[PDB]
Amino acid sequence: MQTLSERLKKRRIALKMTQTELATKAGVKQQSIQLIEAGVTKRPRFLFEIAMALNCDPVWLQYGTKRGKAA
Repeated sequence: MQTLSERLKKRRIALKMTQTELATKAGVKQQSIQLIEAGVTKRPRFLFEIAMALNCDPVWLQYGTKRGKAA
């Protein structure tokens, strides 16, 4: 899926979670996250917040790739 909208959406499906739920946990509004999912907000400020809230990686929900913690 790769892109901001697609990859974020995928995980929200995989977790049986709704945007308001994600927004609340992430400390933001639903409309804020919809802007990513709708394909408008290609760089969110609250990106980190969404990531941990949705139990995934910033760079992944963004571009399709997960931070190589393992060197």
